[PDB]
Amino acid sequence: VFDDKLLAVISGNSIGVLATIKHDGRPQLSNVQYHFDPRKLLIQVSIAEPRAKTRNLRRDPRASILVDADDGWSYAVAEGTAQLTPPAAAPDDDTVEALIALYRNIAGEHSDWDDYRQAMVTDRRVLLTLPISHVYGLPPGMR
Amino acid sequence: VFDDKLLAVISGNSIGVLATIKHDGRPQLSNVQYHFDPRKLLIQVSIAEPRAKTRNLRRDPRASILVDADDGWSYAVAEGTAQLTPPAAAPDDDTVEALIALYRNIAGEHSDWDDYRQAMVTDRRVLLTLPISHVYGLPPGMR
Ligand SMILES: Cc1ncc(COP(=O)(O)O)c(C=O)c1O
Repeated sequence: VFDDKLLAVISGNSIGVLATIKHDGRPQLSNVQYHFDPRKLLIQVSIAEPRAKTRNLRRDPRASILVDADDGWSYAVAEGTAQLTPPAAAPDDDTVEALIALYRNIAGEHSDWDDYRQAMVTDRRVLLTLPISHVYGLPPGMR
Repeated sequence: VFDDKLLAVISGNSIGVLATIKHDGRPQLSNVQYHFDPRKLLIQVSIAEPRAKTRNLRRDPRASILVDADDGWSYAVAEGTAQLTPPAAAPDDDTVEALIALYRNIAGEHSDWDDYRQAMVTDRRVLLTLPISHVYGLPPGMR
């Protein structure tokens, strides 16, 4: 079905344009690295608490991510309500463990997990989980 | 004062992600072709007259466009208040004339202007002009 075409676009990439909503209601656009989980139809991204986009999501969790197909013109957009973990506070907390799982999914096995753990805490990292509630766009064959 | 490095990114591309505001407050995203006037500092795109949730653009013209650089992660986002022409309604009205100029600036001389004119009318095409008010993003470096 049509949605399968859109999900295939999301599954075939690891970068997308995240749209969050500013205090004044205007959209803010950022490019982000992500991992798509086909099991639960989720898009997971690592963000830092001090960033404007993160502050936007804290006030209004509604988010959208546009992903390009392999032709660089056709695309799919995932719409949903973001679920954020609290920022990493201690090297061994649940947020850090969740970020370790993400790193493995996106980059592979880190060389020094202790260094990674420390960095997540230092940068107040947060795991953004975006369950896809709706998808739209113009997938290959439609452009 | 905008970052010349970011303006250069916009000048070196012809497509980007357009973001407008839907009735429920969520952004509507799409991949579009654009023309950038580096002196007047404005970006122009052609869109079909918005309908349904997207029609809100008619009462809240705030818009942004993200443009990808040619390196790993760099990008520029142009933000402004869009100005829209009425939708094309006649093959020779002022709107179609404006869209012909846009096509020339973006792609050049068209092979069959008569085909182009009817296409604009059939798609109720609107020329969206975005005077750049703010530019943000991650500028690329030496490469
Ligand atoms: C608000 C904001 N802060 C920071 C960044 C840089 O990314 P990171 O925090 O993962 O280093 C971005 C990238 O798009 C951003 O939009």
